[PDB]
Amino acid sequence: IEDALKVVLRTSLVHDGLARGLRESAKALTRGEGQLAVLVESVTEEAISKLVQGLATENVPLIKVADAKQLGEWAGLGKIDRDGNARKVVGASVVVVKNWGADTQEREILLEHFSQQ
RNA sequence: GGAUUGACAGAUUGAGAGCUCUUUCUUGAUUUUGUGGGUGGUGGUGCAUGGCCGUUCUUAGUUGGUGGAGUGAUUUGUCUGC
Ligand SMILES: [Mg+2]
Ligand SMILES: [Mg+2]
Ligand SMILES: [Mg+2]
Ligand SMILES: [Mg+2]
Ligand SMILES: [Mg+2]
Ligand SMILES: [Mg+2]
Repeated sequence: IEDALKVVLRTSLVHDGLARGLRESAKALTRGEGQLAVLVESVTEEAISKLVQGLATENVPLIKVADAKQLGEWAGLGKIDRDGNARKVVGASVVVVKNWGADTQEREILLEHFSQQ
């Protein structure tokens, strides 16, 4: 569901858990750091997503949310001073959650479900 | 899918300065380039100013209130003496 994703992104934004990008994401996945990964399939030439898959194959669970620009928007990359979006364009190709921070029950049931697949 | 940051080694440099280049690696929204604006300045103006000090002046000199004289600026009080 949509709720657990925003909850986990908030809990990793406040405690610096988001590997906002792909190089930091790749380094976190290579290390014992990246506990979750959200990436978009609407990526040109698709090789970055394939490389990410590989990173998660070796810290396993991944999420397949679309709308890269929207993904960055609700990923907290924006300063979002006003109520509405105050920046033209901002987005993230890959988001990696390292620090689980605060825990909510619905989100943990969701991550167990996505682990079960 | 990199605003950016930093650097081993060499050219360069006086430098063991990643100042600049060769290559590449690191770093994550603090930044970078433009506008407004702001700071910093033993920059200018002591002939824009404050404060302070110096000097006129180490002398004994100043001042206003009622009163008198002048239309008045001013004067007497602040003086002939000792
Ligand atoms: Mg100065
Ligand atoms: Mg100077
Ligand atoms: Mg003067
Ligand atoms: Mg005097
Ligand atoms: Mg009089
Ligand atoms: Mg007199």
